[PDB]
Amino acid sequence: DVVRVHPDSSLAGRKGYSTTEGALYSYLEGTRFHQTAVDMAEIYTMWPKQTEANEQVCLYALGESIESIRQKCPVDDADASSPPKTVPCLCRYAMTPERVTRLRMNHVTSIIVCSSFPLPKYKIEGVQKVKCSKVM
Amino acid sequence: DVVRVHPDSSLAGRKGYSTTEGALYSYLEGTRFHQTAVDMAEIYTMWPKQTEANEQVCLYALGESIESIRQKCPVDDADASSPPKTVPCLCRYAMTPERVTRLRMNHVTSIIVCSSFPLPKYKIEGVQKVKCSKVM
Amino acid sequence: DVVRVHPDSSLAGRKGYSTTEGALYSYLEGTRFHQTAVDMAEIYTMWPKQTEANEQVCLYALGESIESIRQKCPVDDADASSPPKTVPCLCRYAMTPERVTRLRMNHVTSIIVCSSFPLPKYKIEGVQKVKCSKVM
Amino acid sequence: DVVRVHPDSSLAGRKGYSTTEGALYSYLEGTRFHQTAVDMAEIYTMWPKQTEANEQVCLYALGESIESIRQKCPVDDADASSPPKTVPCLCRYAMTPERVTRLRMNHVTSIIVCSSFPLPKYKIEGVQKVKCSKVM
Amino acid sequence: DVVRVHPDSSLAGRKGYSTTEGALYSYLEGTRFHQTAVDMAEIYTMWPKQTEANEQVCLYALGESIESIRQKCPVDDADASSPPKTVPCLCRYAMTPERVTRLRMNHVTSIIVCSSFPLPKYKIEGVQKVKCSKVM
Amino acid sequence: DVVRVHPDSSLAGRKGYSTTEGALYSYLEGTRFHQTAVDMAEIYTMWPKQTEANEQVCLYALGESIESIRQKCPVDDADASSPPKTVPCLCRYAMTPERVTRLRMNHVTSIIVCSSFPLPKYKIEGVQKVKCSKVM
Ligand SMILES: [Zn+2]
Ligand SMILES: [Zn+2]
Ligand SMILES: [Zn+2]
Ligand SMILES: [Zn+2]
Ligand SMILES: [Zn+2]
Ligand SMILES: [Zn+2]
Repeated sequence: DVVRVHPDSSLAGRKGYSTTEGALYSYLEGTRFHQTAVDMAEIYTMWPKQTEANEQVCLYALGESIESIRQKCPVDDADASSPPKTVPCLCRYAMTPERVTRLRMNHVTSIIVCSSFPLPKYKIEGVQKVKCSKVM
Repeated sequence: DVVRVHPDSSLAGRKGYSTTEGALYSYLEGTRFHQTAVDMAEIYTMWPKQTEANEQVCLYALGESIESIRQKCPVDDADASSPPKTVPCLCRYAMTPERVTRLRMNHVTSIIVCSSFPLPKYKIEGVQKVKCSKVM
Repeated sequence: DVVRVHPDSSLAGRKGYSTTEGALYSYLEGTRFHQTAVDMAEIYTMWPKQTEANEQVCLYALGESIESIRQKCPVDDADASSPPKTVPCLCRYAMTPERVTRLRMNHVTSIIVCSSFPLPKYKIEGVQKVKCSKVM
Repeated sequence: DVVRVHPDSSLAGRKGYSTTEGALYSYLEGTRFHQTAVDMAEIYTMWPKQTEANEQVCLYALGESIESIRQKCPVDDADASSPPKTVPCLCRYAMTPERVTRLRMNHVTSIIVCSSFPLPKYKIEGVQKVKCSKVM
Repeated sequence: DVVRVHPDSSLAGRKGYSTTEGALYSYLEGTRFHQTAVDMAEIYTMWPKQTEANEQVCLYALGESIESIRQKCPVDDADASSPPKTVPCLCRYAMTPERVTRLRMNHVTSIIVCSSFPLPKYKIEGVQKVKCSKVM
Repeated sequence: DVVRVHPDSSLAGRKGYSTTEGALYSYLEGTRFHQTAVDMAEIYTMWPKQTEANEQVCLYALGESIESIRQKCPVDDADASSPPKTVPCLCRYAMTPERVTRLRMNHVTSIIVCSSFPLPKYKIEGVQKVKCSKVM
């Protein structure tokens, strides 16, 4: 089965990845983003509600270690992680595991997050919220 | 999709930008004005009503930092920012993100703002209000 | 009788092993994984409930000696070991005796375990829990 | 193929260069002006319309670095550069790559530009516009 | 069979190489450029689309190690490499394996690339895009 | 019966060996490559599928002992070995027993393997995959 990827994904036009069809959730096995993917997946289990889970994902993109993310979880409950969305949205600010990997490699001090990535209504340092131009 | 720009815009006659048709709202991705654009967009969220939002935008054009603009917001609520108007009007005083970028680069101590950019009825230092010659 | 093996098993396409049919439980006689298999089988007897038995199996995969595993058993009761599942699931993280053998040979410091391998709800060092893509 | 050069060019009467015939566009390979040529070519791509491209070329002749010229471009689009005109006109003020090289070497604070080099209708510091005595 | 080479190639006028006829693809066995050739070929497999493959080739010419190029590939898929074009074009900026070898030997900090070598529309450090004077 | 050998084989033009006709499979009795041949044959029995058998052959060419190759086999089943192909292909990278013998004598740290020698789609250390110029 082919894994659906973002149109701007570097996996586009590759064997096992497609832009117009495929699986919408994946750990991206066989790529480097795989690691980031599973880390993001673990985050989405540590915080069941999407808002503060996305806040922790944004902090992860800003270079914060995943170990501190595990530390910040209120409980020690550990459940199996579901694969993160490979295409959360279709704009250039989609918080895919690939984009998070790229931001962590670039060590960016600020990121731009679209509205398809719901965040806490209060300010987050290094995160700028913009409208999602086009959604999934 | 092409992004509609001002007739006096430096993006006129370029790939992805047009004067007679295109998107009327954009963060101007791929340009420098992009940064100014998103900043202006954030301002338009900090002040929901257009009058004092435009006052803050005018102060932004006069060189005041965006950090102080965030400080001046009465609340800490942060919602996703909608793209600013690329063509608020068709005169030479259109408060486009490009014009704001140019004014900030020139470090102007006074600006001229047309009537298509609604402002508070009281005086604003460094801002002169004139009639908009032609509107959108 | 043919022994059913994982699709990613190195025993696939060999005499006595098959992917689409065969025995679902085996000590894998005639292979090296045999040893690991019987060790895993012994673990599954030392801990009757699958959760902490799988925890001990995960620790076994992380390089911990089987002698310490025997030491950690609360009782000295020793009953005959049933053959471990050759195909616990169909994803790439199936905790087959072959996969455990490969992980022990590679001396990995961290493993990824799918949801078809039930584990304790608390954190286990060196183990990352992910959803099983496809099950048996 | 011979490259057509200006009658006042120092490449006149040389192998591969001619005054009465030859290629009207060239990067001037094998000369020093080559570098200036390609820089001018890049300018002509950064600004698609000839007017502000010629303004940037005039600023380049006045000693301004090409890096700042790249900075001043509104977009980051980079397309292949076409060779600049070796003979834009036949007067002594022809803005050939050779003339630009000579002006940059002399570090002139003011230049005279003929009417065959279309410029913005507003004043440019250090540039004096005169009629082109004879054109191509 | 003779291998067609660039008119400016140092292999011109040699046994097994010709300018007017021959094979248009080769690993250049028997030469030093052979190594560069196969490296370039591997690059063209790592990035299936010609644009970012040519970007990686340009970075290779700028002295970046091939090991880092392998690292930068999003996937670990490795398919057989097709021989690179010995004559991608007929101008002096043809990105032949010989030219890449010469540039790597000279340790150049900047290269000039013609339009027959398609590159990403954004800026690449140390690469200047010019029109290809004559094509294949 | 004559044994068909590679055109670049040192057995070419010898009694019992020919380039245009002969047996396509042989243990190469009477030569030194004989030993390598039978070793390769044994490898082709240890791994029934050609892909990982060729991977093990490539590792054998890189100097790894045949005893470790026997150790790496998942099973202890030992069936009679069929003679390896004396001419797997007609290019210079043909993985003949003679070429493997030469590479082992030279103790090469890297080899180039054509596409007629199918290998695993993942990277193999010391092996570079290129297109086979001409096949059998
Ligand atoms: Zn979005
Ligand atoms: Zn107006
Ligand atoms: Zn599973
Ligand atoms: Zn003139
Ligand atoms: Zn060219
Ligand atoms: Zn071959």
